[PDB]
Formats: sequence, structure tokens, C-alpha cells
Amino acid sequence: IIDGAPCARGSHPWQVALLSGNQLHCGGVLVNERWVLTAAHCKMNEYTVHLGSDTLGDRRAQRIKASKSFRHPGYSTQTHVNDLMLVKLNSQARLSSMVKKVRLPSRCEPPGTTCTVSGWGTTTSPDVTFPSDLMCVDVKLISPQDCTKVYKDLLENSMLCAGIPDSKKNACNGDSGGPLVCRGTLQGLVSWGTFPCGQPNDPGVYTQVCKFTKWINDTMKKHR
Repeated sequence: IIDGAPCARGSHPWQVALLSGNQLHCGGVLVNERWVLTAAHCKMNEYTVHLGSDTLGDRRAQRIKASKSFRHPGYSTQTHVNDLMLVKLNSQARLSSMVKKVRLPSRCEPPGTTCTVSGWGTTTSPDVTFPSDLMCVDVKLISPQDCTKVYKDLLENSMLCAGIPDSKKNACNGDSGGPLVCRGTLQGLVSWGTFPCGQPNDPGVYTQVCKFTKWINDTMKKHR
């Protein structure tokens, strides 16, 4: 998270971390007791899922192994279209005051809506600065017409753009697969952006969750 601030304690109980060898790999969201939603580019054979704390490594946090994951069949490694994946936890996540299910959307929020993106990714770019505490930043949704002026042929109807005009406020490396929440519902998952991160007037690109709710529910039903 660039140009952000630490999240207020206990305001992101649906936020999870995906670790490989106790190192942060990606962010994510808890959909229910057995499933975590993240980006498809976060694919691994095994996962260590951190839940229940704004601080990574906190003894009070929950740590669950995840041995199975299912990427969207339309996911492309080359164009990054359909960048979403369901991660199946080996045991049920225990719902608490620090662990809650995310509210999946029924509608797509219009451009100009104020949202929050969160994560444990680098707080600086190109320089690396990994925080221990969960970072937050408020971004506004940018219309596909305005976002096309920036990324052109790279965008698809299932990609959502967000940012603040003439501002560094954005997501970065380590935040991938993490939530973009607008008006109480999950609107996006961190997919891609610029390198270095937080370049003014260069938005962050997210997987538009409102276009995949059928696949999310269908895939979860198919397995277990």
C-alpha cells in the first residue's frame, strides 16, 4: 500500500494473508469457513493462510493449511484476464470478532464511488518496505472510459480501475489478491498496476468481483 496508513484495529476481519515458507505471497478475502478468494496469479501447490489479526505472525491469529486451489478457467497468464482463484482451507476458519465472512456483491458500484484497498505489501516503490501491520488506502472507482485513456487494449469489461487524481495512493507488490471494498461489499481483488507503484494518474487494476459471483458460488458447490 503506497501513501496509506495502518488500518483501524479490527476493521478488516475478512482480510487474509497467503504465505509460502512463512513469507508473504499474496493477500485475500474469506468468503466462508472453507474458502478464500484471491488472484489467480497467486497460484501455489500449498498455502499457509493467516486470518484474525492486523499484525502478521501474531500468536492470536489463525494459521490454516490449504492444499487445493481452483483458478477461473478463463484465466490467462499473458493478458491477466479473469484473475481470480478460490483457495480451499484444509479445516474450517473459526469465525470470531477478528474473523468474519466478506459480503459478496449483488451489484457493480459506479465510477466515483469511494472504496478502501488493504494489504501487507510494500509501503514504498521501487524501494522495498514490508510492514508487519495491515495498511489501508482510500481510492475512488475510475470509469472504463477514463482508465482506457491510460491502459488502452489491456483492459477487459471484467477489470475494475481505482485511484485518486494526481496521487500516489495505490496497492503494490504483496497486496495482490487483496480486497477493494466499496459501500459494504467486495468490489475488487488486487490484480495489477504500475512498476514503480503509486505513479500519479496511473490507476490500480482489480478483478471486478460483481462479474464472477455465479462462478464463485458454482465452484464452491462443485468442491465439498
